[PDB]
Amino acid sequence: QALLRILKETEFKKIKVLGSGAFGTVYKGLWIPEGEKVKIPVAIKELRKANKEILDEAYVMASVDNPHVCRLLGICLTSTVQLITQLMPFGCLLDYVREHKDNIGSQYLLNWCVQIAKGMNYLEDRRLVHRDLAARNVLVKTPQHVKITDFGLAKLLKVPIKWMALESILHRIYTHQSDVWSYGVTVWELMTFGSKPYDGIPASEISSILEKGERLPQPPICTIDVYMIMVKCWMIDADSRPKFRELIIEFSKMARDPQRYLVIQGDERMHLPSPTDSNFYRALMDDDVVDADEYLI
Ligand SMILES: O=C(NCCO)C1=Cc2c(ncnc2Nc2ccc(Oc3cccc4sccc34)c(Cl)c2)NCC1
Repeated sequence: QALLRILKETEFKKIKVLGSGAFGTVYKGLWIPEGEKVKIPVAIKELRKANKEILDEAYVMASVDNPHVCRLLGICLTSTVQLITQLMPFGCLLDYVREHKDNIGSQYLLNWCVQIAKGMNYLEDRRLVHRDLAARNVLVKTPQHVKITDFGLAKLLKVPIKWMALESILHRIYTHQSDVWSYGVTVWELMTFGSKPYDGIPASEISSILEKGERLPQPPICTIDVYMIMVKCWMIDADSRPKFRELIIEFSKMARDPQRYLVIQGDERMHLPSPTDSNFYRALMDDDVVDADEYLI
């Protein structure tokens, strides 16, 4: 009945590798809670500080209950920290926009911006600073529903400089308003269909570029209205950046008339692959299995 489930190593199995990261390696697997006689598709992140402290922070992660934020289902502490969460079968949003560029309309892009802002506003209510918001850390539950993950790992434990607010880079200051800067960069990644920010420019030169007033360029599909939101997220004065509550309102307004705000050739006729069409979905999910959501009822 624990909010943060403590799992035995026998209660889960890593089936295949999904990918690596600075923080750890993520696997596709199965959660088989002892005696409960059910198999639940999970991702398991094995990370590269006393136990009670790891548990304390993880509890806040298991506490999050919002449709736009991944929830930590369980933890296993051995020689390693392993985190267990519901498997998101469509992958991360960065890979998703790169792969489906020719079939992503304005409605989808703006709705994802709303969803991410709603999840971040929830984290702010939870007093949980993300520290690593980026398109790679937003997962696709369905094409019409994305969720934020990988929040607070940075605390629990190579810095992602090109997503960081200038005050984080210069003074290790991390707040919800530095998360707003990272939100700006994440939105830029979506609107460019997954371009790499400041491509070519060495990480060591980023703080000077920002101090000189240089910023990521206007994406070609963006009207000035949308680009101005991004630019406000990157103001030097953190208190002057939009708040997540204001971003929800603004992108929600835009999402009601999406073609006024994003200019996409053939916007009218775009359609995304279903579960049974998706290569990525099929790759992961290929028997007698129960969705975490259905189990968690
Ligand atoms: O390919 C992938 N990533 C590898 C590198 O590319 C994908 C991974 C992928 C996934 N579904 C589900 N979680 C995933 N990752 C992931 C990400 C983070 C995790 O831990 C946390 C850390 C901090 C806060 C919180 S809150 C819930 C979990 C969690 C855990 Cl446990 C898995 N589906 C496929 C996409």
